[PDB]
Amino acid sequence: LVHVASVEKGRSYEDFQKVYNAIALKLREDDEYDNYIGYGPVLVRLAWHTSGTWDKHDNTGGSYGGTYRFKKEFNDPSNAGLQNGFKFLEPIHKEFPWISSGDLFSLGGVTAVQEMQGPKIPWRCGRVDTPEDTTPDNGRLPDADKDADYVRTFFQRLNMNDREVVALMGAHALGKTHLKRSGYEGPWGAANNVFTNEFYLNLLNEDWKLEKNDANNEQWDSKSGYMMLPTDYSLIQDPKYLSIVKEYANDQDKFFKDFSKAFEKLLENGITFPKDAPSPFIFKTLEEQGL
Ligand code: HEM
Repeated sequence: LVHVASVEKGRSYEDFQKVYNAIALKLREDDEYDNYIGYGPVLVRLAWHTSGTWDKHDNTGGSYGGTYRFKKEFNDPSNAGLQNGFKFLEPIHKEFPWISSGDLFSLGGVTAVQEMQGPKIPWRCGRVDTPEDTTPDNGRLPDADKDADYVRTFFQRLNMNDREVVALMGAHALGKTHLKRSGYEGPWGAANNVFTNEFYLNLLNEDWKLEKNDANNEQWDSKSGYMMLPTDYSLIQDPKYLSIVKEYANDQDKFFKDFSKAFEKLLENGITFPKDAPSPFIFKTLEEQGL
């Protein structure tokens, strides 16, 4: 099945910058969430999980149809906690009812990365809502208790190579694991609502111990109070991933550029853009607008 991007009727860059701005202003205002972490991290994770159901073999799942709005997908155990990002976006969708669901979930992620001082992420419109029977089954999102071979094979289904995988994993600088939500507990670092290359620095420089948490699962812990999942730690156990981790720990601009490309790609798998579609949009931050 081919999914052709279709621009919301009559809309252009200024319309989508208004949606960006409303997301960004609510991110600033609603600052108490998650012990003052704020909604940035969970909006990034929402964009990823709504895109990461894609299967390159038959073009099922992906960001195009906005299927998270249907109960089979919002109740996926893998999506526990993402309802907080959906509730955040509800008043945004009410103000701007013309935007598609897939366009709003993906734009939330772009807006969060940029407002937290991350790279610019070019973004294209045109996702179209598809019906309930197009919702992908549970079980397409990854397990955290696995090794590097698992991670590498997993991401081939999303058409991601080693560099793209290691870059995308740098989003684990953000937010935290929550025991009741998945079975892991703790932040990955100190700057968890500012977008930086801290994930790579901590992997290489902290003194990690393999411990069991209070849900009886193994995770890596440091005396600073940080953690890594087994799949995070696999990036320094595998020698191919390790080289790339060292590259990003030593070059913040390279990490920003490679993250931007991989994250746009993730958000666009499965979508066919007509030859005469608009060029990708680059939104201005609130700070850049003086707002
Ligand atoms: C092998 C792949 C991955 C695995 C197994 C994995 C697993 C996890 C787990 C278990 C959590 C904690 C959920 C919770 O308890 O709240 C989490 C959080 C998060 N993940 Fe991933 N993840 C992976 C890839 C990614 C990618 C590719 C991105 C985005 C580019 C991403 C972004 C996030 C963010 C931003 C959080 C924090 C959410 C919050 O604070 O509410 N993850 N991940």
